[PDB]
Amino acid sequence: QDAYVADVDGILDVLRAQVLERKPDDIFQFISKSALSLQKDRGAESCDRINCKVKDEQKSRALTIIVFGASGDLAKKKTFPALFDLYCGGLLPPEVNIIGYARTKVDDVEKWKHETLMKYFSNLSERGCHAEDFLKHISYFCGAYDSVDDFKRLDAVIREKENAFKGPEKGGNRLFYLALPPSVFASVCESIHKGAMPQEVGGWVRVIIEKPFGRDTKSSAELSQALEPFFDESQLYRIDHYLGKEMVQNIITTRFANRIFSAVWNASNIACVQITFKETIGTEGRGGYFDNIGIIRDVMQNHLTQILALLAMEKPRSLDAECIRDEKVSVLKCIEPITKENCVLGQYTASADGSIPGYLEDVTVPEGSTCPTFAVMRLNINNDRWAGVPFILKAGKAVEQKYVAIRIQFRDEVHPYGEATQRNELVIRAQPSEAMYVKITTKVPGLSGDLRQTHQTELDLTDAYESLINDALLGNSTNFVRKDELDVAWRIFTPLLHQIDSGEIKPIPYQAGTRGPKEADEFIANNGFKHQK
Amino acid sequence: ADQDAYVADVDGILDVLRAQVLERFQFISKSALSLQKDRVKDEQKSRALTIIVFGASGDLAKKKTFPALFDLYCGGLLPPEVNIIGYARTKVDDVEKWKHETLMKYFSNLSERGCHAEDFLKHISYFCGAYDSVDDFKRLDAVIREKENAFKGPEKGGNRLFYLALPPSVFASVCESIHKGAMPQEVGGWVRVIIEKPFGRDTKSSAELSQALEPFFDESQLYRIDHYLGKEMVQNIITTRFANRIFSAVWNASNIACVQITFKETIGTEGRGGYFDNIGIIRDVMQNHLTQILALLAMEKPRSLDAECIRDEKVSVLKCIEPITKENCVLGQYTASADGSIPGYLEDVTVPEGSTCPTFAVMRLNINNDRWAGVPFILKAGKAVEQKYVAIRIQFRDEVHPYGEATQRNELVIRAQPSEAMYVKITTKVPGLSGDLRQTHQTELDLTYLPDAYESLINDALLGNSTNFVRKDELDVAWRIFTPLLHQIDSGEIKPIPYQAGTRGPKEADEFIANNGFKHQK
Ligand SMILES: O=P(O)(O)OC[C@H]1O[C@@H](O)[C@H](O)[C@@H](O)[C@@H]1O
Repeated sequence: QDAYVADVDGILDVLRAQVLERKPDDIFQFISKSALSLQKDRGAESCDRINCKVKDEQKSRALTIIVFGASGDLAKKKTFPALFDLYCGGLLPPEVNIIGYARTKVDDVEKWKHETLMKYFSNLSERGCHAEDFLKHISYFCGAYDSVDDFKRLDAVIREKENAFKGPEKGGNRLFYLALPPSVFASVCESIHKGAMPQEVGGWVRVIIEKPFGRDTKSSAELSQALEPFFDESQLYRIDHYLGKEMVQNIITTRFANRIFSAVWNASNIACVQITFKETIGTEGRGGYFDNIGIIRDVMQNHLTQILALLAMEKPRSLDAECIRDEKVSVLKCIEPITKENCVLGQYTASADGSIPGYLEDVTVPEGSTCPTFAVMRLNINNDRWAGVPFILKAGKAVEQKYVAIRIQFRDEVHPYGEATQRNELVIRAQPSEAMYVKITTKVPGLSGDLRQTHQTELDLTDAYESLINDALLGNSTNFVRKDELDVAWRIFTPLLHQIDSGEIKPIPYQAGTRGPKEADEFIANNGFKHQK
Repeated sequence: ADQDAYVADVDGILDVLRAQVLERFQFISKSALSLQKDRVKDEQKSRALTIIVFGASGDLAKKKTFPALFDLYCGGLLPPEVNIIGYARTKVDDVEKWKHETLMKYFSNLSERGCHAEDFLKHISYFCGAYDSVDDFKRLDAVIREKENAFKGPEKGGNRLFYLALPPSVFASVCESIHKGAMPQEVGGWVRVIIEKPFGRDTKSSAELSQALEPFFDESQLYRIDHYLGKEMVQNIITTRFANRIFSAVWNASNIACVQITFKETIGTEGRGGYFDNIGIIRDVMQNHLTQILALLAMEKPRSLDAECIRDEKVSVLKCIEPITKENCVLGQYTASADGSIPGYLEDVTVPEGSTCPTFAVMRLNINNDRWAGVPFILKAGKAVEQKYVAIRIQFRDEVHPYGEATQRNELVIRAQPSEAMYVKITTKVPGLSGDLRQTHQTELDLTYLPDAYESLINDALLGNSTNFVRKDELDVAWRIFTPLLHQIDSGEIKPIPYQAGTRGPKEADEFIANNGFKHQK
């Protein structure tokens, strides 16, 4: 009896959240349709069948997935659970070999997999009863990241499994995951180049790189130069959290598969472009790690710029991965480096109710830090398509809501309807929930009147990490940052980053839970952005 | 009044019960138990208002005109002292009974509106006269002037709205009779005349009739009604097209590849083939309604939101059309359905033997102006087809690069009946696996969110806007598009293709549509 009340109460709060994000102006009809979407979301789940949707090419050669730092935090929370989810869906070959590689000694190996790895398997994956069947593919290798001799032994271990493959293709494909700090990558790749390359008889090698790719142009070019003598770009897969989201991948399709959007994607129709990233959480007591990164290096240099490239890129000659990336780097060469006056920075303080402590109230943050936890800036693309178009990138910690979306405003509708209408908007939201809607003006369906009584109406339309790993198995480099793409990305931000490190610009304080500095919203308004709400 | 208050309710209840019972009693018992559980601007009140419905004894007035007037009062859109006068040819010595047994019978939703029905009929009076007697219109004017002077308001006089629910052969006499006997008082008041039935059958026939009414009423007083010009989605065409930059920038020949305006009905002529045989499907709906839609689609941006500014642009684009010719038209005539439920058109006894009247017609129009040059506009209408469907389908040119056969052409659909809908068909990638991104699917982008069209038309007439009313110049330019073709049809140069009822029509129709820039992918 006591258990009944919790479920009905837990459901309505989810129902309340949905009717507040979609904002349907016919209140009654939406809740009925939205409610039926989540009824099948929790129920109707069984553990009877595992349909492997793998291509005939994937089962031809043995596959080996090596996760370096398997005892680490990133491997246990995200890397291994995603491999489990991929396996649950039947996306791994039946004879996949997974090897955990770490420095740490582990006795009672099976206890560790069940007590450490299985512990972080998610409740949403808990409807999997074949977890024991999945762990059968996992083995543990204790070695150092600097020993070519250990890699020769690892190679003997992988070769044992590779030669035991019951398929036509010989050799074996090897996907290496570096769930490690960036200071180790050059050492592991040198060691992998000398000790654990794929067999000469057949098999490719691919390396996934996770942690930040430097902190400036020089740091990244030094790091990219360390790996060039070992791996080309068809082998290096620089991963990104957002590129795997379906709505971000769909931007290429919504823009270029449709003439309606194609014809207005220029300066002659587009008036203001905004790419916003909002989080409710602060630094959560680990502000010391963030003090050396800043909000710009964290999410604006890599993720938001990755988004901005997909919006402004020219038409690729084809849908091939590197053809798409070429246009991605080419538009990133049409940008001007961000300047000091085109940037407004912020740093969050304690909340009004005191629930969220300030950034400087953290003991791990150095005293007198000018590290930004908020930044809004305008970029300029100098080409025939985007000349004069404002591109606003915004990122902020401990703000009024967690919200990640694109909001494009089209050119002001030149007076056939006057003030009765406003600017058209195209919205692409990826977080908290996927949604893509267009805001246009229609007449109010009550009476004809003067036809000046109109209303703004929206035209709605409804895991990332694991899909990206699969693209790596599938060899889809479309959603991975390229070397030239990374260096030209860095050249946009480094002059400003150097000015930030020398103290030329300092963040404006703002209480947690607000939108941020008052000057930021003014700066956005001063750069072609207007709203009527 | 301890007896009249009981009797008035008892009379109001039973008169509602009679209207509803159409089938072969026990229903009156069920309805009583259902009814047992059932528990304006200052300018509008400045002058008296008088609504005259000519031809009240006709089918159109009793079924459609007066029931719609009831809805205007239910919505609270009529002034509290409005005076409605029913004018008809036949004398009926059933003064109060006729209002309850004939007019109320066709009122809708009598299970909630039967308590304001008695207050509505109190505004209705009946005048029996001839449509040709200046003396009678003098007597009618003397009845109206008494109520006008009995108005408790600052402004004197009164406004008079005349409705001609009559065949067109009676219009010239009634407008002449109004001009000599029942014009508004010299102290104040406007006059407006609503005209419904077809305005001739060609350019000349329409021209003779338009010349007949000019010596009696100008264009600010003549409100030529059109059923669809008041439709919510058709009225919305002007807003969605110009209030939004997204649509404005693609509304030309550079982005648009084919436009289709389709009107589909499942019923045949329903044993009334004799009346339709002399009209044809082109004059019935294609010359007036579909072209009224077509005018709103191809009009340029009006200089303002003023009514005549919009109608000027409505006329200006209809003058850029070339008259439809014989090779750009496929006609059809329906035969008995495959299920036998719908008898053939020639199976009607009221239809002449060997008749070539079209029950189906698709034709292409060419608009020669900068915005639409080369854009095919297909107008299609058909009786006794696979479904009742009335919509606009604009197909844009798909840029193949860089998606090729993985994408198709974007579509804009605006449906007004049977159900309101405005959606865009685009291709997005399938939200499954990333794969090659060539795995896409065509997804439609639907629009999310008193009512009836006829009622709104009357109000716009009461408000005096005239945006949604056919203009004199607009009518002449509309006919000159269709008249050369109708003459070739009336001379037998083109003959309809037989097709069984329930199908899409003749197979040659779909070929003609396919041969003019329109593609399907299913
Ligand atoms: O005018 P019709 O074709 O007889 O049908 C009723 C129509 O009347 C209109 O005025 C209504 O808005 C529509 O709901 C409907 O399409």
